[PDB]
Order: sequence, then structure tokens, then C-alpha cells
Amino acid sequence: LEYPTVNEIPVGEVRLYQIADGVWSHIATQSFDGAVYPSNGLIVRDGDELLLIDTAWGAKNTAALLAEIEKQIGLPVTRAVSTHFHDDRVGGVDVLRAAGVATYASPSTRRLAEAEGNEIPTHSLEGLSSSGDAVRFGPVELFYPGAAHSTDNLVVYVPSANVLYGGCAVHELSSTSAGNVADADLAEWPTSVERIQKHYPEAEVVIPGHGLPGGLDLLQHTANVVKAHKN
Ligand SMILES: NS(=O)(=O)c1c(S(=O)(=O)C2CCNCC2)ccc(-c2ccc(C3CCNCC3)cc2)c1-c1nnn[nH]1
Ligand SMILES: [Mg+2]
Ligand SMILES: [Zn+2]
Ligand SMILES: [Zn+2]
Repeated sequence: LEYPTVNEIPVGEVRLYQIADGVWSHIATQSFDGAVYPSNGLIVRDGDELLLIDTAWGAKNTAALLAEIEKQIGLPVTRAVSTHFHDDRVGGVDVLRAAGVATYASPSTRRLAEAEGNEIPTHSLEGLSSSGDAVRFGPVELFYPGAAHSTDNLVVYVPSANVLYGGCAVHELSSTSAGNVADADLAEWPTSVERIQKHYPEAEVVIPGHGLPGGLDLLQHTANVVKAHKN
């Protein structure tokens, strides 16, 4: 009941929320097509460093994110992974790069970001091109579930905490619509969610790309949202 909501975060400010020991989500707000949306990413403690998952959706929000991390946590962000190519995940990569953060994404995400005219993470993450692939990256596992919200979407698991960050492939429980589906695969999405359910059955916290964290129920709910959109 304490997770910050969209009307509680002015555009340009970033909040952190402690999910588990050494795991936080970051919450920002941004405008798109004349509507304001909240957006989540993840921060995971990596020894005496931090791993960031996704930008705070924009250059100014991402600079505010780094400032918030500096005062709340006080460990340097050394690496960042973007979970798909859209602006709410890569917008702000140039700010990260100018702050010395090494930025990463799969080759699928990098090609799509390039074609879109979006900011491009510096480094390529191999070993994630086939559905069901998983690789280790510091304190997380990166998992490619197959096409869903986008063809390149990744999800992230924190094994020490049983936290699953779904990004935009996973919707919050209150969701009644599927968001931006222009690059989605509506037919494959439920199958990709089933793959996540099969691979991470011990997940205790599931974090969506937008909105409130919950439990494993966010996965089935997301498949249901997608089916309602298709119908
Ligand atoms: N990940 S993106 O598709 O580009 C994306 C962007 S975006 O700005 O990055 C991109 C910029 C270029 N033109 C297309 C949009 C914006 C809004 C949204 C957006 C987010 C949530 C929602 C609703 C909120 C109420 N509950 C149901 C979901 C609606 C929209 C998304 C998104 N992310 N995930 N799905 N869509
Ligand atoms: Mg309150
Ligand atoms: Zn997206
Ligand atoms: Zn999104």
C-alpha cells in the first residue's frame, strides 16, 4: 500500500522502493501523447556496486535517478541493462553513458533501437536469441521468454531474493488494457508468459514495467489482458 503511484510523482522526480535486501525498484513518470504514465525499473546490489535495469524514461528522469541512488544508496551504478528497445527502457542511455555506466542490451534490442532512432546501449548481450535462453549478469539472471510486448523483451530474475522483474511484458493487476501493442506479438505473448511461469515458479515478487508489484498472479493476469485485447 506504500508503493508510489503516478499522481504522487511529478514528471522529473524519481522514487526508489525497497523490494528486498539489496533490491529496489525505481519509479518515474513521463508523458507520452498527452497522457502521464508511471514506469518502473530495477536496482540490484552487486557487491560494492549496483546493477541498473532500465532507464527512468528520459534524459532528465535518468539524471534524477542517478542523483536519487547517490543519496539513498551511495554505491556506484557501474552497469545497466535495457530490457527492450522502446524509449521507456533506453531513453536516458546517453545520460548513463556520460556518467560512466556501461550500458548493455541484446543484439535484437540494439538493432531495433537503432532502427527506431532511440538511444543505443553500448554493449551486446549474446546468448539470449532463442526463447528460453538464460544468462548470468552479475547478481541477476537475464531470461528471453520469447516475443510478447516486443520481440526482444527480456525479463530479469534476482535469485538471492526470488524477485522477478517482468518489464513491459508483464502488466500490473489493475490493468484493463494492453498498452502500446504496435510492436507486440499478441499470439505468442501467453506462450511467453507460460515460459516465465515454468522457469520461475519460486518467484515471490513480480514487478511489472508500469504500476504496482505483486506476486505470480501478475503473469496469468497479463495473459488475460492480452486475450481481452485480441477479442
Ligand atoms: N514501451 S512502449 O510500449 O513504447 C510505451 C511507451 S514509449 O514512450 O516508450 C513509446 C514511444 C514511441 N511511440 C510508442 C510509445 C509509452 C507508453 C506506454 C504505456 C505504458 C502503459 C500503458 C497502460 C497504462 C494503464 N494500464 C495498462 C497499460 C499505456 C502505454 C508504453 C508501453 N509500455 N508497455 N506497454 N505500453
Ligand atoms: Mg501513502
Ligand atoms: Zn515497450
Ligand atoms: Zn513500457
